[PDB]
Amino acid sequence: AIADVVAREYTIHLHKRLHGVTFKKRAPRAIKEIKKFAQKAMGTSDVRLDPQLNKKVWEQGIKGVPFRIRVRISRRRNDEEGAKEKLYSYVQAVNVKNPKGLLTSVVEEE
RNA sequence: GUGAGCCCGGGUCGAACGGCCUCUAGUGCAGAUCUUGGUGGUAGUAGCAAAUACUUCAAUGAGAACUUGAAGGACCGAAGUG
Repeated sequence: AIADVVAREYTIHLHKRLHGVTFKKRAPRAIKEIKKFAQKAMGTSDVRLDPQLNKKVWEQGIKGVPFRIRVRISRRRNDEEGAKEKLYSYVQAVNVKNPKGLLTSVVEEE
């Protein structure tokens, strides 16, 4: 029912995934948890993160990751020849007033 | 053949060698914490933990944590990691 090319906006609760993590590993673990979240959400093992998303994660240093973050995940087609996976996800940070109080929402294709 | 050993078959190989009687010796090894060389178990084991710390995209390439550019985060802190 859902096409291969599709974009949705999610709220990721990184606080419960980084609870108790070593301080020098909290932000790389946040990067890996975002990749794991995207793989679980879209079924794609190939996940690419926007550099502004990386800046948002690293905004307050190595141990100052935000508790919540609003992201847009876009499942797109891998058009390159000889690609192992036909689909991949691209994750971007979303400019919102407050990441709290938001539901998962389908981004309009237009 | 009591024995130290001797002889033959089969396989491998490529240029010399043996029996008998005498002559001759640097002539017979399991040890010497023996000498030289080679090889095991240990064992895919002990370990690869000082010097705060890495992350994202793109490129290159058969292959990229430890190549490069950009984007971030840090450290030396002028008796410096200049």
